[PDB]
Amino acid sequence: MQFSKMHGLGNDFVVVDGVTQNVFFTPETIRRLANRHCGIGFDQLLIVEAPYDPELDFHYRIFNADGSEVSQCGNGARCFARFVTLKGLTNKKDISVSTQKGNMVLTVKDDNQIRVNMGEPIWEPAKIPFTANKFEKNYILRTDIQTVLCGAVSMGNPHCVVQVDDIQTANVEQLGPLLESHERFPERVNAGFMQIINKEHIKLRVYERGAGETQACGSGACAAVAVGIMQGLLNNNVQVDLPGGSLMIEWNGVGHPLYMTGEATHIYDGFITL
Ligand SMILES: *C[C@](N)(CCC[C@H](N)C(=O)O)C(=O)O
Repeated sequence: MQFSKMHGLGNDFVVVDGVTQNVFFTPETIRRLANRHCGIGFDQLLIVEAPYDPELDFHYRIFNADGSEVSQCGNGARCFARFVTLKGLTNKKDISVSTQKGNMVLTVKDDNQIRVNMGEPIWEPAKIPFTANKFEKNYILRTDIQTVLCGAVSMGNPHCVVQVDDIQTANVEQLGPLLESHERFPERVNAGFMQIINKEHIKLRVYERGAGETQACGSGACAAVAVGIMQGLLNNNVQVDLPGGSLMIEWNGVGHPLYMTGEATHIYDGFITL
């Protein structure tokens, strides 16, 4: 198996061309390869596949370090765009991709950043998925040590966004794991902790489903901003500062796609026998 190693703000990926290779594996193999000392080392593994809808350019699959397959990853989408460009799978400036859920568009900007059309955020609890009687802007999640309030939203993956007073002292280390597998999120959830600096600027930490606290989560940045906009606490264009760097999120509201712009970097190429 040929692969490439990439990162987006220090959220690191194995990216595989599954167009010119026949790529498949077990979750055990994913977990072995994710290990940083005895494997390759990654937060997620991404596959570029031929599209099912031949009008699109590619299909996009995402696997967490724990071996789980999921339907979204924003930092990965930016790396996907850089990968297919660098490796000559396409030279289009606007690249259309499917996932297990919805479609996206990856735009390779002249400054080399990638702007991703992530699709429209999803609010309906059953679709997140999230167990709730009714849609609300804030939901109560009881944990063993604290009851917290969150907004809940899907970007193709589930997010619970908790607002915090101070990002450095937020109890991500204990609350993250308790929220990630909270009973009300039947497919688990990415737990984001958001400090609002002003209506155009937040700081964010994300305890990811399947990966723990990474250096950056693009979909989590998207979700945090969507939630703050829904709650009337943020404006439509927001700088999000994650441990590994910043992203720009733009969302004009319900009915509109959400856009995420930031860096993506190729590191090295590899070969491994699975
Ligand atoms: C790649 C990622 N950090 C999201 C990866 C998937 C989540 N861990 C999930 O399980 O939904 C991003 O940048 O969005």
